[PDB]
Amino acid sequence: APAPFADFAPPVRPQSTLRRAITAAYRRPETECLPPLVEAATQSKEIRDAAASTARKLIEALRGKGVEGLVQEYSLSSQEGVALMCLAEALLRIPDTATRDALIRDKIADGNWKSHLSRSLFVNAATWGLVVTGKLTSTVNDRSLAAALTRLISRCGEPVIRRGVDMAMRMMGEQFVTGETIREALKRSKELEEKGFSYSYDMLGEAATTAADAERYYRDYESAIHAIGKASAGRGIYEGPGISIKLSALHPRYSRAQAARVMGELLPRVKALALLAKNYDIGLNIDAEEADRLELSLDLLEVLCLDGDLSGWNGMGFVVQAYGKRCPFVLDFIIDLARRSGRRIMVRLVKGAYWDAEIKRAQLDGLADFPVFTRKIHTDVSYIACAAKLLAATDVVFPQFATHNAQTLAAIYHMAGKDFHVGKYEFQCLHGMGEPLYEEVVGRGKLDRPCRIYAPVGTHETLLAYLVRRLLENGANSSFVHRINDPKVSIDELIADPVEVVRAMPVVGAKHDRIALPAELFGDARTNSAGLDLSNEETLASLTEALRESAAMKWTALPQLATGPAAGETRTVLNPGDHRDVVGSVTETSEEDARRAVRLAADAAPDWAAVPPSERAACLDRAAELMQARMPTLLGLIIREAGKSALNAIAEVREAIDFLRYYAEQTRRTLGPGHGPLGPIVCISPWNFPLAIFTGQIAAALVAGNPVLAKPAEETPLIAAEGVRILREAGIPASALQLLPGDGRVGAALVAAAETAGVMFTGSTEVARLIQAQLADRLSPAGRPIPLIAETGGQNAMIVDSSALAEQVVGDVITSAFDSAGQRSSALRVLCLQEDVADRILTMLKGALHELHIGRTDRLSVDVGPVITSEAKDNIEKHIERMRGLGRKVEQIGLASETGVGTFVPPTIIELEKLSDLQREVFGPVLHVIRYRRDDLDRLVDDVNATGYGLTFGLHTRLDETIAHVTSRIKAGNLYINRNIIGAVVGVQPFGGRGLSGTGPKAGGPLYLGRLVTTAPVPPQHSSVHTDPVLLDFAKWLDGKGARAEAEAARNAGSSSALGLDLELPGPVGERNLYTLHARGRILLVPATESGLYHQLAAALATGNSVAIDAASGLQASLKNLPQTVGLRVSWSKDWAADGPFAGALVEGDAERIRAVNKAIAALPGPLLLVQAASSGEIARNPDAYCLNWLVEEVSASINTAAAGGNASL
Amino acid sequence: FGGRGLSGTGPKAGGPLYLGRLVTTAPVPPQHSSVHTDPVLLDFAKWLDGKGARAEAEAARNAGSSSALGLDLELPGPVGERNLYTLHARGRILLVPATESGLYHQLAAALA
Amino acid sequence: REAIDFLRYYAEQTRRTLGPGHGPLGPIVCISPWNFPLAIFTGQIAAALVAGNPVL
Ligand SMILES: Cc1cc2c(cc1C)N(C[C@H](O)[C@H](O)[C@H](O)COP(=O)(O)OP(=O)(O)OC[C@H]1O[C@@H](n3cnc4c(N)ncnc43)[C@H](O)[C@@H]1O)c1[nH]c(=O)[nH]c(=O)c1N2
Ligand SMILES: NC(=O)c1ccc[n+]([C@@H]2O[C@H](COP(=O)([O-])OP(=O)(O)OC[C@H]3O[C@@H](n4cnc5c(N)ncnc54)[C@H](O)[C@@H]3O)[C@@H](O)[C@H]2O)c1
Ligand SMILES: N[C@@H](CCC=O)C(=O)O
Ligand SMILES: [Mg+2]
Ligand SMILES: [Mg+2]
Repeated sequence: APAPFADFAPPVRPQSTLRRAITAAYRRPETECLPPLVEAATQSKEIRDAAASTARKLIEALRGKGVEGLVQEYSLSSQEGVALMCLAEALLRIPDTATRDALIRDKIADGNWKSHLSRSLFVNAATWGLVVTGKLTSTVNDRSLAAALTRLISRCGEPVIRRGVDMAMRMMGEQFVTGETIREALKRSKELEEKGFSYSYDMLGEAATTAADAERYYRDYESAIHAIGKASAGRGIYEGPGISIKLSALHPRYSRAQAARVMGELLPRVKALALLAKNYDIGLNIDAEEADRLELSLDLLEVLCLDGDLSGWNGMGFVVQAYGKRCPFVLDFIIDLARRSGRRIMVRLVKGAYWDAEIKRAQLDGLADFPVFTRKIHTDVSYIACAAKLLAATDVVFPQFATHNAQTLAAIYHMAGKDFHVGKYEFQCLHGMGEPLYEEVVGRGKLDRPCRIYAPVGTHETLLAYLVRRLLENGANSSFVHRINDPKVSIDELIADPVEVVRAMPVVGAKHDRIALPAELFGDARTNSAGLDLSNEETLASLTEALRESAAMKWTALPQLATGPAAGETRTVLNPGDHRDVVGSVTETSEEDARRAVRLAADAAPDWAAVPPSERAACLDRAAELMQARMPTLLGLIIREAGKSALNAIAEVREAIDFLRYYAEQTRRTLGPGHGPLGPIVCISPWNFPLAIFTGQIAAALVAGNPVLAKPAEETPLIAAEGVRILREAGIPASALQLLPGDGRVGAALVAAAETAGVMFTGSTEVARLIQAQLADRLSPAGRPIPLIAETGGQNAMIVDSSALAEQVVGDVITSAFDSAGQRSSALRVLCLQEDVADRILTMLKGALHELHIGRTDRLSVDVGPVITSEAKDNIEKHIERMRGLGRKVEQIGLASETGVGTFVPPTIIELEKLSDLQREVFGPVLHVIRYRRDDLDRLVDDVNATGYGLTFGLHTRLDETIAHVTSRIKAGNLYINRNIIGAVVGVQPFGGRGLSGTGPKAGGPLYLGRLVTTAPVPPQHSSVHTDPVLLDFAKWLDGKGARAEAEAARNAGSSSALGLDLELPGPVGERNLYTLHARGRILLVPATESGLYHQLAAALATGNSVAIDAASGLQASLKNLPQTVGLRVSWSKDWAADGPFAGALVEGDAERIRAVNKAIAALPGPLLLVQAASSGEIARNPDAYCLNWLVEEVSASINTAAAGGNASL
Repeated sequence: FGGRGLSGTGPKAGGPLYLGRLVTTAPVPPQHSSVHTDPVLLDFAKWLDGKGARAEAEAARNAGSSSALGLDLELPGPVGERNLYTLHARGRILLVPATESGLYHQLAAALA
Repeated sequence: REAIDFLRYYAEQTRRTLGPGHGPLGPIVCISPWNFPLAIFTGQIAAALVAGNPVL
């Protein structure tokens, strides 16, 4: 029985001094990195002057020697130019020239191009937009482009189409690639090889998603090596061509977390390719990728350079990125490795290609700092400093200075001095981009320094995949190539020496003023939680020890009453991944003590309510500091008690910290003496986020001034007990926070207790409905319903159309469906694939499914852990077997024998014929897949809505018309565009749904605390300038009927309503996070008096809703002669259960009438209804008798604006 | 410039729809498109689909896409002013059909 | 100024839109008011003309 965490994340090899110096610099503050780089990059005044002169000469030559020309000839707008290139791209998909030329001449030119061209013409328009305009738009306005294409064809006809086709053919066949195939690329390289250039070929292709795709990339590299080696014909590694490879192409799980697989499976493949490169004596360069792959790649480089089978060949090459803070230390390591191995490693120094993505990832992950610089000039200094280090080691490495920056080039040219021979070092550039500059460098007439051209090879399709990222290295406002074209930029500015510019700044190395450190994402509002970097070996080593220490601790959970711990029945808590691993002991609460706890809470309520809100919020902030400091220990407990992976446990602790700090800040923004607490609040939480959801509900209740009875899920009491311990340590009094471990009976006993003033429930819809029924019997002492927040299940869909990028879709689907073994309320349950792309995506998804490692979660290499109990496993497996029995195709990963000691369900994909094949939420790792024809998209959205759930929803498309359509028609609380549908972040994606998925208000949102006080405050930013027009028509009708006071109240409701609020919430770069307030739907109105009905109708209409009015009220004659606009929103209901689902209810009556109606409402099928009740006298006295906060629906939408390949804003 | 009701038929003088009224087949004006699809049009198209009125359902979806309803543009002008141009529904359209298919096409155009 | 602007605006709109399949209606009668006796006069006529129609 393996000891906990004994094999958590052992490194590939013991970390040498040189390796640890690399790791130490991973996230070093920018002000610490720059001073030594400035020192190393300094050159003499004579050299600086000579370099400036050379750089000026080069820039002058560049400025004194396509799409623009076409746009000019035909007077095309930008959209017309983009649309034309999209059309040319589509036309070039037609393989035969004569067939294409006839379609153009007889059909496309002669009008309806739509008629003749399952995929939008405009799927790649973001790329063509970059070509035409130099600007990147994340999504495509396909209606604008369709209009522009019709306009340009109808205006200019076949000639413009001809020119567009020829232009696109040249760009895609000759400019963006050296050739479509390696043979074609080789044939086209002869011309510049005769002029003194060399080549390194890049077979466009990165990121294998499946074993089969990695195998295809391997055979593509192997075949390219043969062709390059044959062509090289003994020219050797310096004069002759080489190949560049990306390691992520060669294995579908190239990551530190899968290091053992990488060394066991990827390394041999690289070795095989290297052996072939050695036999032909060509270069083989390992390209550099994301920052979290840098150190892993060094382990492969070390093994290859020490492998005797590769001896005698100096062609092994390796890229280092100067924008990275580790660059100089990586170079020290490589130079030393070259010395030890005797291999003259070819070192390609680049600035770096992933900058935008690195900024976003570090922000998302809450890490201490960025692994790259944030000011471009810093990268330039780093590049020059690293060049100095390389030029001092030309006996042991071969430096390759890959840059198009003439100032960088000139600085290095003079740095290297007058002694040169081929093989000492070289420059490099990209095909189709750098030849203008390097034709001023290569040859005896110029600077007589060689340049190797990096030559992309691939078909149009492969080309377009990552062409945006390629372009951005030269369109950004910071890019040299962009500046050298800007006539507003002088040569003097271009030849400015970055070393001296940085030296003379006030703070050397200061972070970019406009990029927030991850901790500062929310500015002055609150401190972002901090995560942990599972690619950092120091972090892994420290975490290994803390995790082991956490498993030695004697975790317990006890009934913690106001008077002290209570006795109860005690049992062990077992690790779901291995029942032999006892995590702790829980003592469960008797029903008697649960009732006693509520009485103690009631008697302590005044003392807690009297703690000022700012001091209550200070307790939450202190608790957040404590959880942040304790995160490693908390991780270990969550991993073992709840079966979570480390990555997911980190995110969970972060979320708990974020809840605490968010509700503390919301309190500081809102709560005052008139926002009185409800009283004792029962907080019932689910097992699956046993710290974060548990903490969030309790923290909210507490900071609003209510004492809390915390009832954690029976599966996960230990982390709950630790969260309560932390909150108490932070200053929450024991009387204000009591912990009552146990099962649903303890929850039910708490709900039923007379002094319970409010219930916060997160869990299954079915249990919420039992709680709703129990509360329907109850009124507060004031005669009003006991507030219930019930956040429940989902049946979450993602719709994918033919414009989406399969690899992105698969990654987001795998994460959304199978992260946490699907045990997230937000998890993807139904993937909907447009018919034309379904087979290809499904094949890739199945391939990716089989790369997942399922097992006990105390190993970093585990992707998917167990399900929480044998009962959950049995429930999920019954569903799978029923589906399989109906003949549905079922794909499942095979589980290792070691899973037998726990309760595991393999990730499973089930192909359904119709969405109706699914009945209720299956809370496990089970993805259902349906296919749809594009014309049936609207009906599909209907089908998604028809389940009655409304939690998370995803859409993958590049097309704005589809975004607008689907997002306007879907009815769900959390929407996600071009990203996964999980991991909603507090205050950024306020989380919670509608229908069967929740009552709201959303946790982690601004309306939440207001539900936990008797008088809701006005939340921050909560207002709308928009007035519902039906409300206005109703107010006019009231005035016409002589209901003057009611008409005034209706106008007031129209103004007070926040319907139409539309906000962007601060968050990470590369995402737009929106928060909007919409109508809830159809509100059930149960009036008693005419004036009550008018107030109810005003409240509902002002918040955009329709209504169903109780026909038993007898008030039909009070609504005679309604304007048709209002009548369309009004129905009368005799049988409420037939006319739903409703989305809320408004009730007027005395206490016993309210209780009776509340019981009738609870009995309605379907969603829990948020009911508000008032007496006729309260309606007369209190304009807010019905609070408009609870008559709107919150919607959060998160759009990945980097999905097109990069981040335009940055 | 131009109005509705008793003030005019449109299209507006000095605006992008004007020239299209003076030719037998109107061109697509500059910037004249919308990403929004009328939801009632979409419901109509689904109803037509249910009936097997396949050609009409297709014409309805195409009208839904080609409609510029919802266009919302800022026009270039002087500083210190924001000049906006938007396309809205006209109101209630009188439909004078002869045939069922004609009616479905007319409804599609009007709803879109 | 408005007359100049109509002329230049309808010219540009023509350059952005009109091709061989946008045939003219034929003779267009342009009836104008007294109160903008050059601007509205010119605008209606210019548009009709540039769309390919002779004007009365
Ligand atoms: C032959 C060859 C081969 C490769 C590469 C280039 C060449 C020529 N690249 C791409 C390379 O990393 C880089 O993006 C481009 O070459 C552009 O850099 P230049 O020095 O020519 O331009 P320039 O002098 O304009 O520098 C642009 C670069 O500055 C950096 N930058 C921009 N804004 C910044 C900011 N705010 N803060 C900090 N830094 C900022 C970025 O690195 C950006 O690419 C690469 N890249 C890679 O990562 N891995 C690889 O394997 C390769 N392979
Ligand atoms: N919408 C959300 O934010 C959200 C978040 C997490 C989980 N969930 C949902 O929670 C479910 C999984 O969590 P779970 O399995 O712990 O849920 P559950 O419904 O099984 O149990 C939830 C909690 O309610 C308690 N409980 C059970 N029966 C009760 C009763 N009769 N009276 C009072 N309390 C009772 C349990 O002890 C537990 O504390 C899923 O359906 C998931 O979708 C929703
Ligand atoms: N808010 C969580 C869902 C709660 C889990 O069940 C998420 O978005 O992953
Ligand atoms: Mg349960
Ligand atoms: Mg019910």
